[PDB]
Amino acid sequence: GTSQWLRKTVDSAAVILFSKTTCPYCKKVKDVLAEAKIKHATIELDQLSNGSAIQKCLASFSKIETVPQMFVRGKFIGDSQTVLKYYSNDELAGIVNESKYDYDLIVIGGGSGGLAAGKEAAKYGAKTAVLDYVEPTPIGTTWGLGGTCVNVGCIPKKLMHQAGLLSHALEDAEHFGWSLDRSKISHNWSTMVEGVQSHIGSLNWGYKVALRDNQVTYLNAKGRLISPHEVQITDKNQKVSTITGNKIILATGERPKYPEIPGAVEYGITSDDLFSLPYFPGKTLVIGASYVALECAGFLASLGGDVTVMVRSILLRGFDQQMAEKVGDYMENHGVKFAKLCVPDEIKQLKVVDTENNKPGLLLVKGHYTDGKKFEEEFETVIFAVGREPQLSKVLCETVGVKLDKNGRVVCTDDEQTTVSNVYAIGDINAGKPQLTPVAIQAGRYLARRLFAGATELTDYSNVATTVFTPLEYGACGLSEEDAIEKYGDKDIEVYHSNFKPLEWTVAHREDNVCYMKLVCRKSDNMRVLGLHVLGPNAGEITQGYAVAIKMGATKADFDRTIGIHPTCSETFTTLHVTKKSGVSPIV
Amino acid sequence: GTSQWLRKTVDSAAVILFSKTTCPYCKKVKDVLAEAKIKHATIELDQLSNGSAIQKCLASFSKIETVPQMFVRGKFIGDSQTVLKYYSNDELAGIVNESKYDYDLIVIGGGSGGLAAGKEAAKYGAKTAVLDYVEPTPIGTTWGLGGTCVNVGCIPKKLMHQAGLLSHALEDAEHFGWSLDRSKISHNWSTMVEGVQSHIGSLNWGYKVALRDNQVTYLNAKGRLISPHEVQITDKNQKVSTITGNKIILATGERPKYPEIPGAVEYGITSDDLFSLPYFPGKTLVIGASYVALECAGFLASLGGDVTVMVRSILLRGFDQQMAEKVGDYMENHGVKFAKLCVPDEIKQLKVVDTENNKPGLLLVKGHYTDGKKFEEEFETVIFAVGREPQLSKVLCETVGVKLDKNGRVVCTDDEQTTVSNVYAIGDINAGKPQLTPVAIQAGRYLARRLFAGATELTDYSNVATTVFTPLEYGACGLSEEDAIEKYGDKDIEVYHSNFKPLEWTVAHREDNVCYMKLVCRKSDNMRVLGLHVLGPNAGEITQGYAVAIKMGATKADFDRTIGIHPTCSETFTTLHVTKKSGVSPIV
Ligand SMILES: Cc1cc2nc3c(=O)[nH]c(=O)nc-3n(C[C@H](O)[C@H](O)[C@H](O)COP(=O)(O)OP(=O)(O)OC[C@H]3O[C@@H](n4cnc5c(N)ncnc54)[C@H](O)[C@@H]3O)c2cc1C
Ligand SMILES: Cc1cc2nc3c(=O)[nH]c(=O)nc-3n(C[C@H](O)[C@H](O)[C@H](O)COP(=O)(O)OP(=O)(O)OC[C@H]3O[C@@H](n4cnc5c(N)ncnc54)[C@H](O)[C@@H]3O)c2cc1C
Ligand SMILES: CN1CCC[C@@H](OC(=O)c2ccco2)C1
Ligand SMILES: CN1CCC[C@@H](OC(=O)c2ccco2)C1
Repeated sequence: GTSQWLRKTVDSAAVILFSKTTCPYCKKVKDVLAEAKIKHATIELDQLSNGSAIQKCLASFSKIETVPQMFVRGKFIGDSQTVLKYYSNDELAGIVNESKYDYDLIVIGGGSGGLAAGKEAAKYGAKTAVLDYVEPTPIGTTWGLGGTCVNVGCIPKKLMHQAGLLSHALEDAEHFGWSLDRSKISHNWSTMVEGVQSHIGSLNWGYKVALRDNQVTYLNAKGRLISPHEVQITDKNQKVSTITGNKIILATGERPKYPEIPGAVEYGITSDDLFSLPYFPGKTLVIGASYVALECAGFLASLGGDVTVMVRSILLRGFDQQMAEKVGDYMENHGVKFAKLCVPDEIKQLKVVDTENNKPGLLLVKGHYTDGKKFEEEFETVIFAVGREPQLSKVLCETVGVKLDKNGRVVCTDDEQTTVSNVYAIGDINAGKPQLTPVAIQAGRYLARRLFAGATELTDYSNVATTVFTPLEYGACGLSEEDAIEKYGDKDIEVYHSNFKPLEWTVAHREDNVCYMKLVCRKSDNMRVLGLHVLGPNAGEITQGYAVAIKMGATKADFDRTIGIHPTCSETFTTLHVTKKSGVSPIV
Repeated sequence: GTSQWLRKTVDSAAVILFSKTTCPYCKKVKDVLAEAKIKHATIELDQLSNGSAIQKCLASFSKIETVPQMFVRGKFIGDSQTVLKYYSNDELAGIVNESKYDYDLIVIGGGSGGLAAGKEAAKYGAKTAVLDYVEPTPIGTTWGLGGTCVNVGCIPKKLMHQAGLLSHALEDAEHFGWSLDRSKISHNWSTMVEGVQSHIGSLNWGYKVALRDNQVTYLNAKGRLISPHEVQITDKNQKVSTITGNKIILATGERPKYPEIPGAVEYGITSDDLFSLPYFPGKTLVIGASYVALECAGFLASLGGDVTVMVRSILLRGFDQQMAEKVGDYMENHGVKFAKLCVPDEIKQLKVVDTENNKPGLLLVKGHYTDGKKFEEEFETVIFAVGREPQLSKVLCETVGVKLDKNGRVVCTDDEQTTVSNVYAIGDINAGKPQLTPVAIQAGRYLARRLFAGATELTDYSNVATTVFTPLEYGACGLSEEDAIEKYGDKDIEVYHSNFKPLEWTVAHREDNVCYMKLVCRKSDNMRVLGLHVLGPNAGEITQGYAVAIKMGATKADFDRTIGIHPTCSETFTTLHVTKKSGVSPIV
């Protein structure tokens, strides 16, 4: 058991010191390593319980049983006297840079997961390269380092959501005594984009600074894995070369899909293009019904747009469907139009985009309803939000041996290892895992620790909480209600639920029984909380804290015995009592 | 064990049915009680662990071992046939209504805890009276049913806090693209107060309707306990009379204190007066430094007031003083002025309140600083927030025998019982317990269930979470840092902390390193989270969820292994890593 850990640790670590906090000879080596700017991992044997068997098992590698012991890339380097001899002889530098490979680690993809993994491995002395390239979109849109969330996802999405929310704040202000008149105030699209892009640029710059400050090589080039240790790179001048690394981490993400209909690629856009568009979209058609589609439609409507969503079948496929419909109902009652059970057939161009005067074009959209009836309407912009997909054929020579699943995602063990023993995958291309930025970051940090510092902790991908940032927000953690019933039967499931009204909505004259929350519990397991759900303001701040208690196995009684904070929306979870089986109304 | 529960339950319950879900003879009796519109508790014996030993023990009262059995106020009434004999002969009404006292329960005080206890008791068949009266303030202010939170506390305070927050929304909206000019917008105090009071009056009426629809007798009168079972009441014409009850719950709350200085009562106001004041206070002095004082000073400045706070020693005594100082630093930097280490000596009247044209008066305030230097300045309004106290000499005849503590609060056991065996106390007047509305509500509901439905659950008063609703809010659960150090020793305590910036603050150009959070952990107990602290927006909604995880014994590892929701402020708790012992900066 313990011997197989020591072997794995010694072989992949780049520079590692085995040590004890009590021994001063270890401090003499530590101090020498610090002075020479030699980054390394350290393992203090007098802090692990099996540390006396580890000191014994070390002798299998060094033929000695004492500390300190310094290793470099699987080879024992020496004890106290031997390291000092190399220092004063000007030999230690070339020792610690001895490698069969150019890099200890090559990361392909400069996004949420890739940046996190690369920064963490460098902290333990691993020589690291991070590659990032942004394939432009069909109209040419491109952006800087940091990946999808930073440039064309969570960060600009939530900023624009926030600009939408501020419209209600101006409305509410009057009722609380302020003198403004909401009807006389308008929104400037390009002023908001300039402010959003300014912040994104400060994030691009910050990431390049952090890689320099960590000694990570940043190459703005497209990477391709041609053999288990060989990565082929193409740069901005189309110049091609090959670099080698010991461990490879794949982290290249996904890009938006287009439907195979005429005019879609030529005349539509995606979210990739939306967050830096020079003109207001104007009258917009959003095709799709994911959170991307609903979040985008939602804030375009609050910013004054004329917005329609085309729904093939259901909203928010994969989420609790009772919550999904309430999410949709609220949008439909607050200025978002819906074309239900409908799909597009072609986009025709009526007006080219006025690039000079900074205006959108004009398009004719044709489709049909599921009963055969026809759809025909004019829009200035057409946004496709019909899913996302990787394209690993552009990253992975097929002869390398990395297995993929049916959707083109990498099949991994629970320690992120692919079918090639030294190649790993993280983030959105890791098959079957939630596609979320906090997940990618955690997965990448923990893997760096396992590869280069002897760590053993795995990433836990179960019960990861979400928030859909629609005009009225929706936060969730755990199973949907229909999933829980499917898994245990209707008779073993109890559901406590209630409406509520945020106190901020009283004086502003907003709806009495629209916000809603529920807890889905398992009778036979002590009324364990299988899933939590809440529709309301600040739904992400509400939900997050509860994810810790769900991780710990919380029950209805744990909620019951905790006291609420008053006045908040979230305290409603601490006094829930109406069950669905009771048939009692949940209104307040 | 079991017998002593059954003796207490039968002796205390008003109407209680010992039943089974399987035996249809019980459904026969339940229907009779439903149609006869008779409310009662029910102890289904097939759904309890030792439900088969209770059945055998029930024969000590009835001499039968079978089910159903119905009791009224300790007396056994009959089985299936005997109860249907009383229903047929129309003898059932007078048998269920016969009591030694006027009521099964008299609640003195119609506030958070009192209204809660009463409505819950009447569910289980208790004949219940709720007394409430509002002693006017020195300048005559008065209000309706619901207690301190509803009328002069949490509810109007947070509403006015929200009007204050809306001023930053107006400022932010420009940077997000909206075309208003915050510089040209002003606030109307009396328009705000009308909105606030209209909501309050809708809650007064709501509570009265709820009491009627539960068959609870509501008397708008002053109650004095003169014997263990006798309450003397005085109505609006000072008509005295006496009613009697089996159980008595004291729940009369507190009122604001005044300092013993000339002019205070005459020319100052308190929070009791602030929330329905018919004129804007104008240039204001707030004397004190509790959460009441800081919350009020905070929203007055945001509404454009000229506000000064006079602090005797420290801000927010009893709270984590690092967080308190950050709270106050924020206020001092955003337009609240502080006069530090200073007390008042006298309030002189320069102008009487212009009650005609709706204008404040004018006062001169004289006081001195702690070194000896003098203070003298003119203000239009002076508000005292120097603590609150109960006045139980009004409520309680000393001959009855209810023991008070040195502060004037009621000494109770862990199930709220006073030193007189049938008299209980809940809420703020219960000595040593947290003075919070959700605590009073839970205590009152759980007690009603123990008195009249045979429940055993006690109220857990440990680790109750709070939120201070200052301009930048401060949420907390568990111990302060200085209290954990004192209890366990500096060497056993580790503190993880970090600054953060809300994403909403980036485009708005707000401060980078003002918001702040920390986890106070005990090393030797597995890094157990002793206390959580966060300063930032929506701090009540951030903190609430974590109160559950803390009740369940959460450790630092439980936080680490939970994944964040992105982008939120709350997710920063899931990746904390900078310790105070390390000396590394917590900036972002
Ligand atoms: C509109 C939108 C909103 C979202 N909102 C949220 C949200 O609120 N919360 C949340 O948790 N998640 C959100 N997501 C999802 C989130 O963006 C992803 O889960 C996350 O970015 C995945 O990170 P990653 O490292 O796996 O991939 P990425 O962040 O996409 O990084 C991969 C990077 O590698 C680059 N690359 C690709 N091929 C190569 C190659 N051959 N060589 C070099 N570099 C290459 C890509 O161009 C990219 O820069 C949103 C997504 C979208 C589209
Ligand atoms: C400005 C302010 C802000 C606050 N904000 C918050 C907050 O945000 N969150 C929070 O949790 N707590 C808050 N509190 C505290 C909270 O209001 C109290 O903890 C809570 O009201 C206590 O409830 P209670 O039932 O014990 O007493 P109360 O709610 O005060 O009810 C007692 C009632 O009994 C009446 N009464 C008194 N004597 C008699 C008598 N002899 N006969 C008949 N009736 C009588 C009183 O007039 C009153 O109606 C705040 C308090 C103040 C002053
Ligand atoms: C089950 N329903 C049938 C209609 C289509 C889809 O619902 C919507 O598209 C919707 C609801 C609110 C706003 O849009 C799923
Ligand atoms: C420890 N300090 C001493 C000065 C007085 C008191 O601090 C304040 O009164 C204060 C700080 C920010 C705004 O006000 C406690």
